[PDB]
Amino acid sequence: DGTEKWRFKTGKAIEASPVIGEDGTIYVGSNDGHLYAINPDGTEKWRFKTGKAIEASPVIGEDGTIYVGSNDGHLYAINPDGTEKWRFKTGKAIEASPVIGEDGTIYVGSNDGHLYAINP
Amino acid sequence: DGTEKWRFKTGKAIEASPVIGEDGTIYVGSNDGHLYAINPDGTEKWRFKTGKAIEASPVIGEDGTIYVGSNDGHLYAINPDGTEKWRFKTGKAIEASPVIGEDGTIYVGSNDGHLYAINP
Amino acid sequence: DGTEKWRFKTGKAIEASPVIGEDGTIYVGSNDGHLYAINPDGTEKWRFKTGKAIEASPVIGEDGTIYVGSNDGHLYAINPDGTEKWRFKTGKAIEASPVIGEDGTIYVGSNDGHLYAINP
Repeated sequence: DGTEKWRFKTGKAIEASPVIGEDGTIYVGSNDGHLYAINPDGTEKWRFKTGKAIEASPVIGEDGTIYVGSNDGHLYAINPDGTEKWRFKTGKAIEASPVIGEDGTIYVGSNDGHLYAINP
Repeated sequence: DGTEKWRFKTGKAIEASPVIGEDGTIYVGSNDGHLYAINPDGTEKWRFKTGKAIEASPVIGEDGTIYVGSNDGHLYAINPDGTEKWRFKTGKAIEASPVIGEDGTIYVGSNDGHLYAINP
Repeated sequence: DGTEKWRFKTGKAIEASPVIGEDGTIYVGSNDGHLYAINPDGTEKWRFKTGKAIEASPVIGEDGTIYVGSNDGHLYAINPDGTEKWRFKTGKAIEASPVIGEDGTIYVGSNDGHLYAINP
């Protein structure tokens, strides 16, 4: 078929693939610095502002927390309702997706040269 | 061991990982703008031309359709036999792989800032 | 919680996601040219030197071998103990992760424009 079901506008280029949660919500970062949560019907569930572009896909944790790195150097942990659970500061931009260990530890590399292991 | 089984030429740099189909076919996009379907013995099954470089890996749907974004701005849906199923225009280059939802909807972000949801 | 469990210093930016192996070891490539194997407690298990930045995530085979491409043009197969199993030369930088077929063949694209199939 190949027809448009909908389009959803962000402010700048979307450089990484979206991620779909179990409840169908689609998550996508934008170069406009926001993480968007989009309902299956194309309406905005919420958006979360980081300070600079989001270059890599978000990752969804076992408990539903959404993790995303920003060019503002922080790794963000976002609750399913769109409020910030926490943010973790690294020295430079985070250009790749975090990885979650089986025991819940969040691993993320930074342009500051370190691999960080973070408690969930 | 580590010896070469074969090598397959494309015109320019290959910037994303190949993807392997159920039948063993290896799919890979090239900066020469073509999507290549390569047999396990390294001969070309087919190639599909897009207008500009392909920067992200293709994605294979459950029915075997091969989806690939192009810097020419279109998302291409290609049948296993190399014929075009459809192509979907966005405003600018598609730099990341599409993602397929459970109901089959295809999601793809574009450098034009939109997330597109496309009916398969 | 959101506090640092530990951090691990490499010489330059880490551009790709880390990869957790089947024994829990964390593997990550650095722009300083090394692949690092990091224990869960944050101590270095070993590091493996390539000639130039590693831009993509390593891939781990079912037998424990770790594969990683380098901007020095080589694909490296590394044993779990950090010794080189073999090294495979391509003409130019390898910018994306390899992929392993069901028969064990290693597939990898290169900036020299070829898709290589390598015997394991």
